Amino acid sequence: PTHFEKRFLKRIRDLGEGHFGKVELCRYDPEGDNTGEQVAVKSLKPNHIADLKKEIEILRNLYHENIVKYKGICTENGIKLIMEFLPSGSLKEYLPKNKNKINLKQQLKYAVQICKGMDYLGSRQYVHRDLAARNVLVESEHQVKIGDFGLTKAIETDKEYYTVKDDRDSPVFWYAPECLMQSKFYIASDVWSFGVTLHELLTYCDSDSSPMALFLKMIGPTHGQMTVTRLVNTLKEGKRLPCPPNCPDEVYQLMRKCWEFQPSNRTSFQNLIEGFEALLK
Ligand SMILES: Cn1cc(Nc2nccc(N3C[C@H]4CC[C@@H](C3)N4C(=O)[C@@H]3CC3(F)F)n2)cn1
Repeated sequence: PTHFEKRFLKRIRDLGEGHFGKVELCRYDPEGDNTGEQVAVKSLKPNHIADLKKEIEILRNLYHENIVKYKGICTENGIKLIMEFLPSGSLKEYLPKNKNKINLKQQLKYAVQICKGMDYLGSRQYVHRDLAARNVLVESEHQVKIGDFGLTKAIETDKEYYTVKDDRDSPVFWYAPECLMQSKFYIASDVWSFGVTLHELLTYCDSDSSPMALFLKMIGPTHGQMTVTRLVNTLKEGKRLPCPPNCPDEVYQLMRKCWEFQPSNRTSFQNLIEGFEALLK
């Protein structure tokens, strides 16, 4: 029922890569009549296996309207994560093709959807650690879902954060100062990355208005080594990504709330929900 044979997992096209993971469009066709359903299959990049095995345990224990649905596993030593395929892709591929279709009312509805999904993650005691628009999938012009949990970690009961040990290649331009300074990840660290994802959403994911592109015009040339140190100084000086063009005061003021230096001063995901919903008539 929840098992998927590798032989029936017919490879169609690549969907996204990482550094220890890759995602493909496959059709699970055990009848062989080409009538099976299209699925997304996450597997290891040619270890690292227990990392994906821990991701399976997380997505299996997740059931929400705004979280990509778990379908099952394909075992080989190796293992694959089988989920629902969302043909529109992520916001990164969707938004630049729909600048005319997606208005402020719609982006606000995506914000609510990203927040409800994130809040449900917070309730299950997890920290996402990779909240970016590239990981927010479009189900329709009305529905979005969180599509990757590759750096998601469980917060120890009664503890407020998770401390990352290794952290080989994390999205530093989406990171709060606690993460950059102490390798500590709170639910409030996820809030900050939402603010950044929101900025991307408001800029229709315009490539040259991305957090990386903009922060490197405030920091300048740096390379891997110094990137984080200069990033911390910028944020220490109160500097933040500016209000996107056409963004109203009310929305940017909710975005600024995610970006309070101290984890304890930042807004919650439930407050963002109520906050955005109040702007939707
Ligand atoms: C371009 N495109 C994608 C679809 N559909 C679709 N349905 C479900 C998941 C999914 N994901 C791709 C991306 C976004 C989230 C995660 C799964 N992917 C990754 O890149 C992970 C990091 C890693 F490669 F493992 N993509 C359609 N066009």
